Amino acid sequence: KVFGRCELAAAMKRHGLDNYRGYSLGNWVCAAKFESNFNTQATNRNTDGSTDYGILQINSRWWCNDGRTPGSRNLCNIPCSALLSSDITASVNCAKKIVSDGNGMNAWVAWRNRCKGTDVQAWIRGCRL
Repeated sequence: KVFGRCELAAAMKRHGLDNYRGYSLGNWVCAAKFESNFNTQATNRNTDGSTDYGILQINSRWWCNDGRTPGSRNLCNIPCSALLSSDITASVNCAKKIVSDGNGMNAWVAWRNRCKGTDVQAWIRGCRL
């Protein structure tokens, strides 16, 4: 599913990400913009052979099982395919686990490099939340 910016903001809020671990909703929407272009079905292979899945490009190296990432974990206890659903529950719940792991949203390099320290509230500008 390709979410609209404001639609995704509202869903994310409904799923309790606004200000989760201190990160306002714009941070989350910004991250999703640059990780996946708001597409739930986005996937990307990394150089180590792990794969990133879904609107926040969560990696099979630590967080989900895809059966083809040797020596990986599955900390959100989910199949990676669950991160591709039009329903963002698995992605949100797994992201809450990631962002709570110690390094906050710096876990997402696209967030660090393109959202961190910017005016992220622009990403929710105009939205009925």
